[PDB]
Amino acid sequence: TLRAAVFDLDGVLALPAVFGVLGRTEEALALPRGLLNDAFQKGGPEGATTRLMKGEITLSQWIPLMEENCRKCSETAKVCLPKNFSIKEIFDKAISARKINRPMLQAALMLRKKGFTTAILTNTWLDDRAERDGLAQLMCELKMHFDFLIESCQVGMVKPEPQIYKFLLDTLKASPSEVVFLDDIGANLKPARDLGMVTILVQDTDTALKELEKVTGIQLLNTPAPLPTSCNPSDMSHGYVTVKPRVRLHFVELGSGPAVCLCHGFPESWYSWRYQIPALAQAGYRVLAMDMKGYGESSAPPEIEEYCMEVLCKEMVTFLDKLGLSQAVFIGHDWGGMLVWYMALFYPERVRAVASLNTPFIPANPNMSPLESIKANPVFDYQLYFQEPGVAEAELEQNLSRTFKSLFRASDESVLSMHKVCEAGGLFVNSPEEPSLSRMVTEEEIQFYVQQFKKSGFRGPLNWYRNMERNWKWACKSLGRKILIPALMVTAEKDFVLVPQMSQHMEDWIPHLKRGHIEDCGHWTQMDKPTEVNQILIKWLDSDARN
Amino acid sequence: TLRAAVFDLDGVLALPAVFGVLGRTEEALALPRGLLNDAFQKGGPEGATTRLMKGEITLSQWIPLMEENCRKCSETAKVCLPKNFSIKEIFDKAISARKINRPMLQAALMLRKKGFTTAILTNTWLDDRAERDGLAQLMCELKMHFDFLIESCQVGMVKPEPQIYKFLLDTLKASPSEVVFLDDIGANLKPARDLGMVTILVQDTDTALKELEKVTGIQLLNTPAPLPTSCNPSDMSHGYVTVKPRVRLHFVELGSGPAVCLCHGFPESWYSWRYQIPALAQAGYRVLAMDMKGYGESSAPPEIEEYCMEVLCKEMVTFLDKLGLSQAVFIGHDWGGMLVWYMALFYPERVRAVASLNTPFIPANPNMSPLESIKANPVFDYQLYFQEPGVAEAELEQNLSRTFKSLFRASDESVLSMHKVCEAGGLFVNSPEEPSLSRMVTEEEIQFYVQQFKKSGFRGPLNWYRNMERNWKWACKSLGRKILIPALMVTAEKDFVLVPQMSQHMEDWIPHLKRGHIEDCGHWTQMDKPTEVNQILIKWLDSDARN
Ligand SMILES: O=C(O)CCCNC(=O)NC1CCCCC1
Ligand SMILES: O=C(O)CCCNC(=O)NC1CCCCC1
Ligand SMILES: [Mg+2]
Ligand SMILES: [Mg+2]
Repeated sequence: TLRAAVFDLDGVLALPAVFGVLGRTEEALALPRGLLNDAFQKGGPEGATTRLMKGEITLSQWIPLMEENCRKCSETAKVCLPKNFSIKEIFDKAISARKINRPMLQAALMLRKKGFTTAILTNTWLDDRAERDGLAQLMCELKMHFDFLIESCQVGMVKPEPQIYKFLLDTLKASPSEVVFLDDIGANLKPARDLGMVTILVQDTDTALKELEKVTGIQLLNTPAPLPTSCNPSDMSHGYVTVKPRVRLHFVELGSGPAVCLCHGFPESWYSWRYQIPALAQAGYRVLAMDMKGYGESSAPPEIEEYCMEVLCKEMVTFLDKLGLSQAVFIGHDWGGMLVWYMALFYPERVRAVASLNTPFIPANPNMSPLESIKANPVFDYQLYFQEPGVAEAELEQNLSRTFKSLFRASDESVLSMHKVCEAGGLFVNSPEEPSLSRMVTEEEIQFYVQQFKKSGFRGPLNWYRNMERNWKWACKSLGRKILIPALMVTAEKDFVLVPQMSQHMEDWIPHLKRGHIEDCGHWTQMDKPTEVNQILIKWLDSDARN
Repeated sequence: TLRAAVFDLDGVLALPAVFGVLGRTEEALALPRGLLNDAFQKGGPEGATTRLMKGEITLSQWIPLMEENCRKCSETAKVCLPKNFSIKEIFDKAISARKINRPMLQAALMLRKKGFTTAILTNTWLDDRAERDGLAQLMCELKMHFDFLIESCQVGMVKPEPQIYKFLLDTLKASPSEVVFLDDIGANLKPARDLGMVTILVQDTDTALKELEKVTGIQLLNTPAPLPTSCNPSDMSHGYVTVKPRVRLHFVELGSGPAVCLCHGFPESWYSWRYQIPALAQAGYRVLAMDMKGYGESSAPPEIEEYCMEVLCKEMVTFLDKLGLSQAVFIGHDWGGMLVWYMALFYPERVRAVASLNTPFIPANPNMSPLESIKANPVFDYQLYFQEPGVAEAELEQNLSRTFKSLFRASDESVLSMHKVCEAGGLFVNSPEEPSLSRMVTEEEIQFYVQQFKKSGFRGPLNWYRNMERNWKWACKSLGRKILIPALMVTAEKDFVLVPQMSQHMEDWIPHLKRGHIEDCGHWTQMDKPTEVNQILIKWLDSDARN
């Protein structure tokens, strides 16, 4: 029966309720009970606060008016107000103190994930305070999680006025019968209840969620920790920068703050950071998730040398140049990780900080040739299979869906053996024709990769493996250097190709290297342990890259 | 004969020369003359500094080595070094003290503008200091103005080694004969002189430029103040955000720092800010130059209501939402200016600061209808001509080149009479079929507008004028508000349509409104007085929008 849930902001999606700062201030100030509240509702429908809530005047215009009210209220009450009594001071602190009620938001998200039309109905104001950004960021984060956001000051109506509930119903495209409305102010529930829609008087969150869980018949409480926010491609800002006549790089951008450049591995895409893009943006950074040369909407020239590390890094430098960025924090995974270590070794000036997931920084061996070194590692056999131009391309391109379903698997869902590849004569030789769906990815996400790779195939992507000799000679130019800028290395316990122990010596080249380690995490780190990754990166960014 | 000019960095394009900080430190510290310098060149080709300059070790690795050298040099000299002697301290201050020698850069720019192949040849290091960003930003600004940047630490070679000069010649694709090289270190000039290329020992800039002017036969000194940097479309990062199913907004982005959203007028484009995009980016901001709905690469739906101010503003809010931006400074011109005032009146929370060029904020008249108000102003007659769907479209689209050449004109190049439009039955009725080229724009720039408008024509752009009634009713909702966030209003003396006096009352709605006024400046403000505009905006941004 129910199809939509509407949540109030103050006291429901955000706490502590700003409206509740009036009472707390009275006790603290030994003022008569309810004094500040009376001054707040002085005049009712025709009072300053209602005009404020309807958008007739701004918050800064309202402040002086609320002040006179407090005086007039203390006058009939025969009481004085402290000398440093400041309404601006009072609300500034209350507003900034108000945080998102995560469990309430989580419940909204769940209901929405299960087909519910969600909305926010709140009496609010046009905030033009010097500190408005705080409220802006909070609304910015909530907004994306709901189908609709109905703000009183925006629609000229305010609860309890029944007209706004009709507006709600019309916006929702649902009859009262199929709508549950949560509010902490009983008065606001009556109008909704009269229309016949379900209502929940929200005092304490748990109780409120128990009623909500009961009435909707969906688990909302004591539910498992959910996956972080994953962005939708069509809702992202897409950027394109031509770094060379035939080479254009594509990236998705979100957030403000220090620039953080994400560099995916093989055979992935910017979408491989879908879980950290919103998280890092949310943490105060300007995220630039790349489509590395050879992938997605980025150019994919056929020439092998177009993908040697030196060229790839120059291009990323040019990328910063064209965007007018003197630096960016570089965070890479797999092949992208190799690239950031080198960005730091050859262009320290442009790297604010560097971080790699799984991919350890290993210096070139002045003596042993790349081919030799690689043959000395059974698990790296597959890299030899990628050498001959065209072969690997045919196998990986034959059935894209199969390709990504076979590759993108958790540590214990494996179906491939990177060690017996050349021997087997292929990468999927003894792999299912129709692999099951990895717990890490949905059928939709798999198809996103599928469509991205239909554009350029695996030639460009595979070419990254075809410059061993060139990359070796280039890297040798840096054997005398050291990475002295902030650096983070995150190892993945169950990554059987890029094993943790491979990074054990890194300290010799990065003295102040900081670390991170994720257990029971395979090679596809971002997808596997998104929550751990975000927490590790954000912690690191806030302490070493933000300064 | 000459075809290329190569400039050294330290002492030529940047001053004061960092290399010259060694001597100044010796005097200040009463140390033996040349002591610090000796420690700097200790070992010659095999010394620490040469390895540093060749990219073998990083600057931070070099510091400790330079320290030991200073000790060893003071030992043979039988002298001690102050207790708080710090090489890091010394170079940090020197490096950050080093600024771009504007007159030298200006000369390079001129030569390049006249067909010269320009380049930078400098012995430098991989800077991994905690303060590297300073040098990064300086190189970031210089880089774009030259065809090539040859850094010693990047090519493993260093002056005076003749091999690097051959590398230079090869990179330049020019024989010695047609190359002039400027350096402040005589030793570095000999190798070049031996190959036969012209050389200039640069002590003082003026003298150096006199020699350069003489040898190239081009005015480089005492030359007029040049136009600020104007960006090239193909070198910009292009962003696209879908704000609604059928509406995608395009923008050009440059720089880092607070977000600054530029909103052009009618009938323009993001390219109308070509002169301020680099300037504002350079001043420490992240510039987002929009293609306003209905223009360039932004969507242009046919429906008239798709362009009423309320919808246009909601879309810009969504634009910020999708980009993960809680706020942006909004700077608009002409119709874009009208839009920012309203962004500030209805979404103060999202506007960090607001600024308008030419377009004054005028509140709706509760009594007089829009049509009536507009008819009461002879100069606004043209707005009536734009009402009938299709008419204005035909005239403006008939000959695009003519359209923009006729419109984009300085205060004293006018050929149109906005006042007798309806009477004349057209906008170009008594205008040249082949207007001359305005001093404000080149034939190329005119063609850029031409190609942009070939995509959607003037329907969408003209639709901005077709929502008077709707915009009026919407604006009436704000008659009780005031703009209390930082606001800037820049009037243009010779703008005969958006006249300065039209903004005289603005203070009544924006008490703390700051102002700016550009003399002998027409309607096309950005194009007309780019230098004045940049200076006025940057000054305002740094004091009111940066905080
Ligand atoms: O998940 C899998 O089974 C294989 C993934 C393929 N990854 C790489 O080839 N990484 C290289 C990055 C650069 C250093 C060498 C390994
Ligand atoms: O340069 C010229 O001759 C005409 C330029 C056309 N500009 C406008 O129509 N501006 C409107 C902005 C919104 C307020 C009314 C004027
Ligand atoms: Mg409430
Ligand atoms: Mg020099």
